Amino acid sequence: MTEYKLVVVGAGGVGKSALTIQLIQNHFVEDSYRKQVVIDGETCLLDILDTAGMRDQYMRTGEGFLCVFAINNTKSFEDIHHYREQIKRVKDSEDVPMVLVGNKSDLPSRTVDTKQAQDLARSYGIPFIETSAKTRQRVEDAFYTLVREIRQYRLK
Ligand SMILES: NC1CCN(C2CCN(c3ncc4cc3C(=O)N([C@H]3CC[C@@H](N)CC3)CCCCCN3/C(=N/S4(=O)=O)Sc4c(Cl)ccc(O)c43)CC2)CC1
Ligand SMILES: Nc1nc2c(ncn2[C@@H]2O[C@H](COP(=O)(O)OP(=O)(O)NP(=O)(O)O)[C@@H](O)[C@H]2O)c(=O)[nH]1
Ligand SMILES: [Co+2]
Ligand SMILES: [Co+2]
Ligand SMILES: [Mg+2]
Repeated sequence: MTEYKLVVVGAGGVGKSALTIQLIQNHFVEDSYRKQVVIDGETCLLDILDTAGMRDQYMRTGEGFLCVFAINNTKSFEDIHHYREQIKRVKDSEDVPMVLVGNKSDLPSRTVDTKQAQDLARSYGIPFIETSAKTRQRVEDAFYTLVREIRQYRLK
């Protein structure tokens, strides 16, 4: 049974922990969690690390990264450059499985346009998904897309 190490990264308060607990407990609220899931007929064990805003070690061990910003926090969006740069430096590769996640999609105070984030994700060559840990909207899609990015990378 294939095991995938997933790391959730992003600035303080963007909802890294809320996203992880929504995937695990299906509830809106340890730093590591495990969950066996079936994606495209293949069984796998997701091993998920929740981080703070061991850094080089988790960036080396992580197979895929959820780079999370909050749609109401422009600094958290700008700071994605910093998380993507540190990951690429440690992995010594311009190709690392990553998904850009715009969290708090439920909130009315949006300061980052969906279009702005989509264009950035297109510049990075990674998927972009808007999520809400509060309503569970696209939370599975974000983690499962990341597992699909790791599998596609493993066929390279
Ligand atoms: N509020 C903050 C509290 C502190 N958290 C940090 C706590 C220390 N962190 C660790 N970072 C990496 C390692 C172990 C620990 C680290 O010492 N821990 C300890 C686990 C037990 C206690 N809560 C103390 C933290 C975090 C769990 C490590 C789980 C195994 N692991 C890894 N082990 S590790 O490389 O030896 S890497 C890894 C990856 Cl990339 C994916 C999935 C994984 O399960 C994984 C990073 C997160 C971040 C959130
Ligand atoms: N409205 C809304 N609030 C959310 C959402 N996700 C998280 N929050 C809230 O945002 C705050 C920070 O969430 P948290 O999960 O702790 O974020 P974090 O990125 O893990 N924080 P830290 O870096 O300190 O560990 C909490 O008040 C949490 O309830 C969401 O999708 N929508
Ligand atoms: Co509760
Ligand atoms: Co830089
Ligand atoms: Mg947290």
